[PDB]
Amino acid sequence: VYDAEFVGSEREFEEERETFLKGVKAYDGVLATRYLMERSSSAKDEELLELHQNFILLTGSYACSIDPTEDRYQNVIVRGVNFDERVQRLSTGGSPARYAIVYRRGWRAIAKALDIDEEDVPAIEVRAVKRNPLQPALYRILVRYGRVDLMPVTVDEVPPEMAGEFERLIERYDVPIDEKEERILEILRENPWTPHDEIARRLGLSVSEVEGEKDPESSGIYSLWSRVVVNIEYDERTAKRHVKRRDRLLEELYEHLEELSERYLRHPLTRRWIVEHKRDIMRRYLEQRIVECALKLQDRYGIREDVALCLARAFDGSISMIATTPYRTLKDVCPDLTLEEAKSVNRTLATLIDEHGLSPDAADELIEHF
Repeated sequence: VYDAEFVGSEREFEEERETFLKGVKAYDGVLATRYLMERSSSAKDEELLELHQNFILLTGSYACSIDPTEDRYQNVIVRGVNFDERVQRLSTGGSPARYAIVYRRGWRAIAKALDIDEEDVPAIEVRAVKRNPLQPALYRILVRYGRVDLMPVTVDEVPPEMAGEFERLIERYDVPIDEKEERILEILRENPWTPHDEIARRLGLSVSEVEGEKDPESSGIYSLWSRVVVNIEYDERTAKRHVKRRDRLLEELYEHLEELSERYLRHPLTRRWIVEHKRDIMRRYLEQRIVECALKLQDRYGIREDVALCLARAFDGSISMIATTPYRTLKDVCPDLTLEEAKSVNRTLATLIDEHGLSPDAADELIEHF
């Protein structure tokens, strides 16, 4: 289930909606730009890319403004888990709403708390990896801690130490780093935009072990960045300049899109055209996401072709969702899955059975109920 009720006031309600709607508009810009990029290699053009990344920045910016008093929502569930209690028992607390939205399809709970009915499938996602102008993990953490100040609004504003030189920021604050984090940092030094599953696979870890809790007291890359960000004192002044700047940026970015679109496709890409082909566009990305995932499962995890496509389909092309799923669920939706296959893609499963001697069932509910 996906759910959340609005407990804020009426003034706060129409602020949220207004923040959400602008975010939805920003993320549509990400979808539209990606559609263009994948229509020639000559397109995959730095102007386009930069326009794409400015959209990622604005989506991220609005996303940071959600629940600014950190008390406007309650009972926030994303795929069953209750993010309220979770966020309560974390040293640094925070907004369960913003916490949610960093998860894939987490926006649905906030979608139901407000009554977003303007365009269908009103997604806001803040999970871009390979084209994100920021160090991806940091980008997500900024959203979690609602750092409107720190989140850049244009690509040219993006400081090196928040992208390819991310380590400078970590080191510029006097933050401790455990052994597991050092190993993770070593991979991001080669390529800061390495996906987390790929980092996991290489280090012999699970995605959760790589990520850690989005709190300084945990261990992992989310944890490390949480540790950094809470020692960066807030700059209410820059938050103001950002918040006041962006609505106009957003509009020129769309105008940029229409103009620049003509260089590739004969039917110009308008704001209206994006709203009216919302479904088909995402269906397009879901297809790619499924093909890639099947390809990855077969080649990188050694999974037979039929089963790969089966899992790829059941979990809408998200390997991290496959990896963190219980064997029982995995096997229900893909009858022919073998245990070795499941262990090959679920490190937690593998670590519980192999190193700890548990049965499938016992690992399965450790996996569910952490």
